[PDB]
Amino acid sequence: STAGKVIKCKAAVLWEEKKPFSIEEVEVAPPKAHEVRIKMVATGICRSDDHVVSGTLVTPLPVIAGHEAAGIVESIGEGVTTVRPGDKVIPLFTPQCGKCRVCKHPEGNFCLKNDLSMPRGTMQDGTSRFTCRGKPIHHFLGTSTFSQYTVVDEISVAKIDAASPLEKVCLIGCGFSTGYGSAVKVAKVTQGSTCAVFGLGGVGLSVIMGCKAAGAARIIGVDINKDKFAKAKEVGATECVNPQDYKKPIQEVLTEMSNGGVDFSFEVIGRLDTMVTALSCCQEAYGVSVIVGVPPDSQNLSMNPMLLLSGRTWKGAIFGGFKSKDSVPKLVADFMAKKFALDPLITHVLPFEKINEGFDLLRSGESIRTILTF
Amino acid sequence: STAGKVIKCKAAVLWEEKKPFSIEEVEVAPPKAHEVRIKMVATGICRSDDHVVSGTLVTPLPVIAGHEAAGIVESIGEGVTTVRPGDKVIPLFTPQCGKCRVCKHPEGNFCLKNDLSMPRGTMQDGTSRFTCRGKPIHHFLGTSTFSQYTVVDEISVAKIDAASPLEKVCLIGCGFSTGYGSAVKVAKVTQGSTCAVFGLGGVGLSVIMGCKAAGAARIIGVDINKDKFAKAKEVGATECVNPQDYKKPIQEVLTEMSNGGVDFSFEVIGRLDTMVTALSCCQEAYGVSVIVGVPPDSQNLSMNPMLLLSGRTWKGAIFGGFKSKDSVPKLVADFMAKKFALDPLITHVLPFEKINEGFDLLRSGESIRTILTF
Ligand SMILES: NC(=O)c1ccc[n+]([C@@H]2O[C@H](COP(=O)([O-])OP(=O)(O)OC[C@H]3O[C@@H](n4cnc5c(N)ncnc54)[C@H](O)[C@@H]3O)[C@@H](O)[C@H]2O)c1
Ligand SMILES: NC(=O)c1ccc[n+]([C@@H]2O[C@H](COP(=O)([O-])OP(=O)(O)OC[C@H]3O[C@@H](n4cnc5c(N)ncnc54)[C@H](O)[C@@H]3O)[C@@H](O)[C@H]2O)c1
Repeated sequence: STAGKVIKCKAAVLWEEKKPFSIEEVEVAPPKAHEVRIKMVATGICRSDDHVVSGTLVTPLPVIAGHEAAGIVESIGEGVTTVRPGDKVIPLFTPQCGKCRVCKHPEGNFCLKNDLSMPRGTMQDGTSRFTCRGKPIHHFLGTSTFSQYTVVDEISVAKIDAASPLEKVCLIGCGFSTGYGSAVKVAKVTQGSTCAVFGLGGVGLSVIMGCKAAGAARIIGVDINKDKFAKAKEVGATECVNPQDYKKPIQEVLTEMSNGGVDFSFEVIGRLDTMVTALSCCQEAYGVSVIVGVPPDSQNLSMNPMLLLSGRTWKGAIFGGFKSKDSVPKLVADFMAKKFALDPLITHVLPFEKINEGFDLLRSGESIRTILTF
Repeated sequence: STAGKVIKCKAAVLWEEKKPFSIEEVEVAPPKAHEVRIKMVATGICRSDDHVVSGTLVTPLPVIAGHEAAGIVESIGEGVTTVRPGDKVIPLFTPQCGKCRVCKHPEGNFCLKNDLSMPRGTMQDGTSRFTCRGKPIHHFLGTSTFSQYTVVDEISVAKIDAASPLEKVCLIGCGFSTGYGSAVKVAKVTQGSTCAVFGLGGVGLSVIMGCKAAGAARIIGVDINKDKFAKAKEVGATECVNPQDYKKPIQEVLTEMSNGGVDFSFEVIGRLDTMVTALSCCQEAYGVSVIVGVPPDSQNLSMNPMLLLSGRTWKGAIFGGFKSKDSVPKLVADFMAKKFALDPLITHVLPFEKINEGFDLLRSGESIRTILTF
């Protein structure tokens, strides 16, 4: 038994930007009141974890990154009521405290307890559960899933089906739910509509799944890597375009293709210029454009407000608009009943020890999701 | 008798930017097929008319401006079926052709036959019905209401109640409908919400009327001219703030006052900086901001897309989102049935000959709407 004791285990520590992860021993403290210690089973490699390495997404270093994962509860702190030792669980990078104005709002999901807007890299109490080489190490979004064991606040974990396959449902912790919800919840795509999806990685493929589920007649995938097109078509794209093949800006191309602009567009990359292009390719009077990609830290975009004055709607969202703790168990149940597929997103499987190879695969263009197993 | 003949009458011509209007004789051609010639009875002075004078809003010069008006049909061209000589009518600066993809959409109103996006200053057939001192003169938004007589395309006129008071219902042609619709149709303000309204002229006052009719609990008016506050409170504002009274940026003040951000905000001025402030002051996870003011020609705003990623919605609209020809007669009928008031908007009534005095009243801060009577 390890309950009440420090655990020594392996983790992937990031000591410096623009360097490989270091796989080495860390010390993981036992959970305090209203905290949960989790044995990790599987974790996905998402572009947002890479953004921590590149300095795109700023959070304090040194850090244990990872936010898309699933595992098994090892122990619970005083007062925990919503999970027990042995339960299967998904960590929630967006918490659901249930008590703030956002949690109480029908449409709100970006709980005020989040660590994303002004990242601190701690537990809710302002302290760390991790030591490495005798030094404190920061958490990431209250999750820190690149470790054999992590500690999370109770508002940042959801219990899931005991029969769930953790090497697949790890993707419900971020990329699948984000893209799917961006289409069906945030945009509210309509039957018979025309959609344009910018970026065909794991998150953009999940947006396509949601647009198909909503009954779109046309789903136009957009990527500068034409090797992404075959899988985009398998999951529902009706056509794909590469901006580098055209002499005109792709907003003009897409306006022509859609006979005056698309109904719904999605930016699923993280670039200023494609956020403005995606806006402008939606129909000027009634179009909707959703920003999903994470922008470069502290950088502003330039746009003409006449794009909005004619009637366009521009919005963004975290985690597909889903209230996290309510939604994750229901999404897992839907997956168990075959309402959506996760296999199309999983291109590579590696042991956790080969994390750096998994990041190489993402950076080269060759992977969608690599799943790491502990 | 004038039917079929050229009419010589008085108009206010703008020969070049940054000059007073010239009140002098013009010649008005008879209506061609599918056109309507109107005897003007009353026209309002809107800030958009002033933006033509200042070069804020680019349209071809020389021009007959004016777009917020009411009059009586003098004659009709071949093929007109929707109005007849003697009818009371309002000019529609946004047409409703009924045949384009925007008119057929349930939520679109910015008809593709409009002359706002790329102004040419003519009738639909690409020609002008006006001459002055032997020179052709441009039309403005297919209306040109600063003239004793104008000619409009059939898609740019609506028939209204024969008993309506034209000196009041002229405001349904632009400023009332726009502000009121921006609240009740575009934002869809909810019962119990907190709203912030930037700019307390005729259009912003009409936004306040709409927020109050929608049941908002709190309506915060924002203006640098404190003389605007008393009337804003009479029509529904619960509090007013002047940015110049505060050491901190007003987005921070309004976030504090609303215990974390407002539900709905409206930019009703036309400035890049207040568009970004208005978006920022709405709650980051579920807030909605609507741009109503007309921006400076060709200028781009700068903003951080993280304002949208957290969950805000940003939109704009023309004419309050109302389909123009369907809506204008219904709004007149609703005024006749006492469903809303127009008198709070009207501070001055002058003969048409005093047009320049009316614009100097607007520019000095001393008026809301001046109504000019022919
Ligand atoms: N809003 C949220 O809650 C949330 C959650 C998930 C991920 N993210 C963000 O979503 C984005 C996508 O994540 P992912 O894991 O799918 O990433 P990814 O890198 O696998 O996919 C991005 C795709 O964009 C393409 N691309 C790059 N530059 C392009 C350009 N100029 N034009 C067109 N295509 C271009 C790439 O070739 C790639 O296929 C990232 O920015 C990530 O940080 C946001
Ligand atoms: N979208 C549409 O269809 C539509 C229709 C109506 C008019 N317009 C636009 O709406 C806007 C308002 O028109 P109006 O006739 O009510 O104008 P107005 O000038 O009477 O009112 C604008 C108000 O803004 C205030 N103001 C100016 N600068 C400010 C600042 N920096 N901060 C705070 N307050 C400030 C003024 O003191 C004034 O009371 C104009 O830009 C006009 O062109 C748009």
